[PDB]
Amino acid sequence: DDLVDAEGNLVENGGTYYLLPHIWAHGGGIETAKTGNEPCPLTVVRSPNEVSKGEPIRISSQFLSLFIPRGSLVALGFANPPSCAASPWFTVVDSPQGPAVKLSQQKLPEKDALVFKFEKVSHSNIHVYKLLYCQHDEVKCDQYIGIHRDRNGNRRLVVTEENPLELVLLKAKS
Ligand code: NI
Repeated sequence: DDLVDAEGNLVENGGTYYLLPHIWAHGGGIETAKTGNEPCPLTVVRSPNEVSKGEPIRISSQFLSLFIPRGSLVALGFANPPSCAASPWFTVVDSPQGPAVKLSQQKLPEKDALVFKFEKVSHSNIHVYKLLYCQHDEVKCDQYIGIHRDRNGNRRLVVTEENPLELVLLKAKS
């Protein structure tokens, strides 16, 4: 069995999807934002706008198959990233708020541009998925990407303990 998008159809490996929440009341899709002294928007964050599908995210399995297997690792990159970013792939860097989800200004190695994994959420007509962060075990997926709203309203994506993200993947019109 593989990952299913928010309409029942199999998630197409490499395709573009909007990562929206289970409950639309929780917010909108995932986009970018300029936090810190970033020269541009390099912080992956959720949209405060309940009607915003957000940026279409590209999901690329670790397998070169047509579909993405259930426990497969996946790279997640913005279809239309910001100019300043070297590559369009989400990545995980350390920070005070813990591991944070950000875009990089210089190229990224495979071991960094391939650290996420989707996990099904049991009882739901529609397939919902939590987002895991897998790290270097000299791989271990046992960290859940969640939200952390910073003092400026930014609902950043950062590994958290409570309230992990629960997403539905809606195919984005190419
Ligand atoms: Ni803060």
